[PDB]
Order: sequence, then C-alpha cells, then structure tokens
Amino acid sequence: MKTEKDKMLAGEMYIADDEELVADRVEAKRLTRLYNEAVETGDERRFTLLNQLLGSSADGKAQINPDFRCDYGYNIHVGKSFFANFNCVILDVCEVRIGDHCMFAPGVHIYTATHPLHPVERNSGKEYGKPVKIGNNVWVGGGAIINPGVSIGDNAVIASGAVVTKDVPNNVVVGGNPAKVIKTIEE
Amino acid sequence: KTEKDKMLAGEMYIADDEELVADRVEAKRLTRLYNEAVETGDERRFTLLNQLLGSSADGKAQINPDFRCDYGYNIHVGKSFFANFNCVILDVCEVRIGDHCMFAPGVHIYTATHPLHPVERNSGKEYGKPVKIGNNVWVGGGAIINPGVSIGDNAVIASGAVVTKDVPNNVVVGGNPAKVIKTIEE
Amino acid sequence: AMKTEKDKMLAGEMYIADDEELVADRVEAKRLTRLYNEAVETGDERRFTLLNQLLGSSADGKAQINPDFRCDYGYNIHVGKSFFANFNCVILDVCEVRIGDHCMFAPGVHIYTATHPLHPVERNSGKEYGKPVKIGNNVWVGGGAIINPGVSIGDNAVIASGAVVTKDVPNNVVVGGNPAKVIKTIEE
Ligand SMILES: CC(=O)SCCNC(=O)CCNC(=O)[C@H](O)C(C)(C)COP(=O)(O)OP(=O)(O)OC[C@H]1OC(n2cnc3c(N)ncnc32)[C@H](O)[C@@H]1OP(=O)(O)O
Ligand SMILES: CC(=O)SCCNC(=O)CCNC(=O)[C@H](O)C(C)(C)COP(=O)(O)OP(=O)(O)OC[C@H]1O[C@@H](n2cnc3c(N)ncnc32)[C@H](O)[C@@H]1OP(=O)(O)O
Ligand SMILES: CC(=O)SCCNC(=O)CCNC(=O)[C@H](O)C(C)(C)COP(=O)(O)OP(=O)(O)OC[C@H]1O[C@@H](n2cnc3c(N)ncnc32)[C@H](O)[C@@H]1OP(=O)(O)O
Repeated sequence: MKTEKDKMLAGEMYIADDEELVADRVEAKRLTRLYNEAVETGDERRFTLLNQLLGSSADGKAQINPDFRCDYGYNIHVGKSFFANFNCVILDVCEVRIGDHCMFAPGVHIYTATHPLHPVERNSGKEYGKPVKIGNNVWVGGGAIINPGVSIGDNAVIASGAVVTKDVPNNVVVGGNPAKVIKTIEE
Repeated sequence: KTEKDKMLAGEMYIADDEELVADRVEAKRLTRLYNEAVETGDERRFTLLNQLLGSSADGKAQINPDFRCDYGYNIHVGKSFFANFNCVILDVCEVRIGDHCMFAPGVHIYTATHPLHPVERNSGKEYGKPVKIGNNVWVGGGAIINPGVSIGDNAVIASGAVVTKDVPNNVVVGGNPAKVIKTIEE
Repeated sequence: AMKTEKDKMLAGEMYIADDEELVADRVEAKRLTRLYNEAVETGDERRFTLLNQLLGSSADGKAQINPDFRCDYGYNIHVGKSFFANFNCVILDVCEVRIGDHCMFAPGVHIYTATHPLHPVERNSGKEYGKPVKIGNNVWVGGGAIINPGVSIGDNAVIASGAVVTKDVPNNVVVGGNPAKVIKTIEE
C-alpha cells in the first residue's frame, strides 16, 4: 500500500528504478543543469531556478556555486543565508535538514543514500537512506563528507577533508578520517 | 613498439606522443557529449558511453555526470555497472571492474602515476599500474583507489577511504590510508 | 588610506566578502572559467589565451589545466613553467597562491587560501579572511589532496593522494594521510 517513494522517504528499502523515482531524478538532473548554467553565467534567474530545485529555503536566496548536484532536490531544506561553494553534492534520498547561517566550502558531500553490507541484499535492486540533520552556524570545511544518518549540532566546525561518520555535538571542531573531536569552541 | 604499447605494459611512456595526445583529446570531446546526454536525459547516452568505455558486459552502464577519464578505452566493466556523480577514472592502464559494482559520488580510480624523483618525473615520461575490482564491490563516496590496487569480491570501501594497497574479498576497509574495519559473512 | 575591502583581503586581514568589487570579481571569474573549461574540453587552441586572462600569471603562458577548473578570483594564482593540473582542481585564491616550476596536480586537488573565524558570531559577521599558500618547484600533488590555507610546500615534495595537508611541508619529502605526515624522504 506504500509507493516506492513512500518507502524511500521512510528509511525503508525501496526500488531505486521505480518509475516515479526515476522521473524525479531525470527532472532534477535537467533543472540542475539550468541552475548551474544560471549561476555560472551570473544570471538573476538562478534563484528562481534554485527555488524550484530545493525542497525549501528560509529566504529563497540560498547561494550555491557551480556545479551543484543532487538526487531529487525536494528533500533538501535549508535555513537563512545558506552558502555552498563549488562542486557540492547532496544525495537527498531522505531528508537533508540544514539550519541557518551554514557554510559549505568546495567539494562538500552529504549522503543520505546507502546500501546493505551484504552482496545479495545490496544487489537486490532495493536500497535505503538515513536522513541528515545539520544545525545552525555550522561551518563545513572543504571536501568534508557527511555520512548517512549523521546529525551535527549548532556552531560545529567540520575541518577540511573530514569524514564525519558519527553525530557531532554542538560547539566542537572535528577532523580526521574517521573524524573525531579535536577542539571545543568556548561560546 | 609504440608509446601506447609501453603505456599499456606499465612501462615508461612519453605522455606527449602524437597518438596518445589525440586519444586524450578525443576522450575529452566525447565525454562532454556523454555528460550532456546524461544530464539532459537522452537515451543516446548509452550509445555514447559504449563508444567511450573499452567494454561493458551489458552495454547498459549507468554513469552520472560529470564523468571524466583519460582514454576511456582502457575501462572494462561487468554488468549492471553504476557510478554516481563526478567519478574520475585515469585509465592509462587497464581498469577492470566486475559485475554489480557500485561507485558512490566522487570516486576516483587512478592507474596513472609518476616517478618520485624530480628529474625522472619531469622528463616527459610517465607510467601506470592497472587496477582490478572484483564483483559486488561497493565503493563509497569520495574514495580513492590507487594505481596497482586490487579489490576482491564483495568488498565494501568506506566513503573517504584512500585505498593504497590490495583489499581482500569480503572485507570493509576505511580510513586514510585505508585499513580493514570488519570482515563480511556472505 | 584610500584602502578597499579587496586590499584588506589580499593582505590577509578581515574583509567583507560581499563588497561589491569583490562580488563582481567572483562573477567575472566564473564567466571566464566557464569559457576556459569549454575551450579545454573541446580541444581549442585558444584555451591558453583564455587561461592567461584568468590566472594572475604563468611563467610561459602554456599552463595545462584540464576541465572543470574552478577558482575564486583567478588573478591571485601565479604559476611557474610547465604547470599541469588534471581534472577538476579547485583553487580558492582569496590570497596569493604561488606555485613554482614543473608542478603537477592530479585530479581533484584543492588549494584553499580562504578561511573563517571559529566563533559563530564573528564568522556570521559578513567578514572573513585568508592565508596565502606557497608551493615550490617540482612538487607533485597526488589526486584529491587538500592544501589548507597558509601552508608552504617545499621543493621536490610529493603529496600522496588523499592527503590533507594542514602544516608546512619541507623540501624533498613524501607526505600522506589525514593529517598529512612524512612517509619518506626523496633525494635525487
Ligand atoms: C551508489 C550510491 O550513490 S549510494 C552510496 C552513497 N553513500 C555512501 O557512500 C555512504 C558511505 N557509508 C559508509 O562509509 C559506512 O560507514 C559503511 C559502509 C562503512 C557502513 O558501516 P555501518 O556499520 O552501517 O555504520 P557504523 O558507523 O556503525 O560502522 C561501525 C564502525 O565503523 C566505523 N566506521 C564507519 N565508517 C568508518 C571509516 N570511514 N573509517 C573507519 N571506521 C569507520 C565506525 O567508526 C564504526 O566504529 P565501531 O563499530 O568500531 O564503534
Ligand atoms: C565557505 C568557503 O568557501 S571558505 C572555507 C574553505 N577552506 C577550508 O575548508 C579551510 C579548512 N580549515 C581547517 O581545516 C582548519 O585547520 C581548522 C578549521 C581546523 C582551523 O583550525 P586552526 O586552529 O586554525 O589550525 P590548528 O593547526 O591550530 O588545529 C590543531 C590541530 O588540528 C589540526 N588540524 C587542523 N586542521 C586539520 C584538518 N583539516 N584535518 C585534521 N586535523 C587538523 C591540526 O593538525 C592541528 O594539529 P595539532 O593540535 O596536533 O598541532
Ligand atoms: C598529475 C597526474 O595526473 S598523475 C597522479 C594520478 N594519481 C595519483 O595520485 C597517484 C598517487 N600515488 C600515491 O599516493 C603513492 O602512494 C605515493 C605517491 C605515496 C608513492 O608511494 P610508493 O612508494 O610508490 O608505493 P608504496 O605503497 O610502497 O609506499 C610506501 C608506504 O607509504 C604508504 N603509503 C602509500 N600511500 C600512503 C598514504 N596515502 N598515506 C600514508 N601512507 C601511504 C604506504 O602505506 C607505504 O607504507 P610502508 O612501506 O611503510 O609499509
């Protein structure tokens, strides 16, 4: 009684080649291409296009540099004054919730998509995701990776190249691969 | 024997050889067309890919934009190949990938490399080492797979992993440099 | 003096990112980068003449940079002779990026001179800053390596693929890992 798209958003195994999901993706790719051309050439319509790609932004003025990639787009919800530098990728099979005043340096990747560890489940045509939640005033450094299901508290700083495999508390700098706490921000 | 011959054989070759240069230029030119085909959703994406890749077991490899490669023709994939956004494959030597393999976004595979010593490195000659990836390998996002590496069946490469040496069957590797994190029981 | 935000930025002082001159500079860099990338991708002979308008300087006007290259300003990037960068390198040149001769970047290398305050309020103040990056001669940066702001890399250094370079790197070493550590030295 659930559609594949229902299952996907729900964290449950779903069929990636479901006809609706497929059409959502070819649409996202098409719009993303227009968006990228718009931001690359500095056209004011980039916001109009972004605002049809992203599931939502708090101020309809998110700044995202080229070439952005996403799976669906509509699962991405960002707060006020969102900035993302060159070449960010967001696999938003599940919800990606980002707070206010967040900044991504170039090449930041956020994944909610994943697979089973075992070859048969994984090769079975089904797969699933775990939503990612990012707080307020989070600064993600260049090339960091935020794995599925991860949550990052407010005022956190992800160092460049960090592979964030576990939740990150408020007011910490984390770094490394896998990332660990390396400092506490004092207020 | 041609510079292309030495290249495939893992020997020092002259990167600026006339034939190799034209190969690389054709590859870039066709890659742009392919990437546009995928981005716009045109079903001629497959025909293009099949002209670019060395071979595909089912002619139905699913590779998202923007794919980049050196030659293309040294890449051979099994069936149901999938690579997500922004994968890069430097196929100066053979890159052989099994069946049901999945690359997440931003996976890089390098067969190309250079001499550690300045003079040799700058001498206009380079070399490669082939990469072999078995069946049912899942490579996580932003993993790097170095020249010469082999990855055995059912291995999963964690996201961000820098895979500097061989990966046996049925393990999960992670980290930088990568190391075994757990074995898999299937 | 008659000192602008751009002047503070170059000097490594806090600057207002959205200063109209700087904003317009970044917009120009993007338009030109898009042409450049198209020129190199399609194999056109004018790629060099375009690249020479983008970069601050090159020693020989013949730098080889594969698509899709990206940079903040372009004009803070100064390369020596025989520069090579493979696919998808990003350079944030808010401050100077000086690169010596015979350097080669593998795909996906990122050089950052841009950074931010660690505290949220200062970071959200519309102000930011940078620390310049200096890379010597005969440097090979392996694929996906990251050069952080303020880093110096000595002559003949080899950065392993995936290395995250957070501190100065001396002459004639191979470094690797996260954070990058010396693995071995290299002498000719
Ligand atoms: C094809 C497509 O486009 S979709 C795929 C796109 N998305 C991805 O790439 C997701 C990447 N997934 C990962 O990296 C996961 O960490 C996987 C593959 C290793 C799966 O691991 P999981 O067991 O489900 O998560 P979990 O965090 O619990 O793993 C356990 C441990 O390994 C860890 N671990 C996870 N990632 C790493 C890592 N990169 N390096 C070292 N250890 C790691 C944890 O540190 C953890 O430690 P512990 O059990 O000793 O306390
Ligand atoms: C939004 C935009 O477009 S601009 C942003 C683009 N550029 C970036 O991404 C820059 C990334 N910045 C960083 O990673 C920095 O190193 C930060 C955020 C950790 C700032 O920390 P700092 O205090 O200025 O450097 P500091 O050397 O003191 O940090 C301490 C240690 O952590 C380290 N450390 C710093 N950066 C990292 C890192 N990227 N990865 C792992 N460890 C790191 C250091 O190795 C250092 O070692 P030590 O205490 O053992 O001597
Ligand atoms: C410009 C272009 O387009 S071409 C380049 C495209 N592709 C590249 O980036 C290739 C990258 N090559 C590498 O990173 C190699 O690992 C290099 C440069 C470090 C050279 O390493 P080599 O000495 O030839 O191979 P080797 O695997 O024997 O290196 C030895 C050690 O360093 C290691 N080592 C290799 N890579 C790393 C790494 N990323 N981090 C830490 N240690 C590493 C090994 O663990 C090894 O340890 P040990 O001998 O103490 O047990």
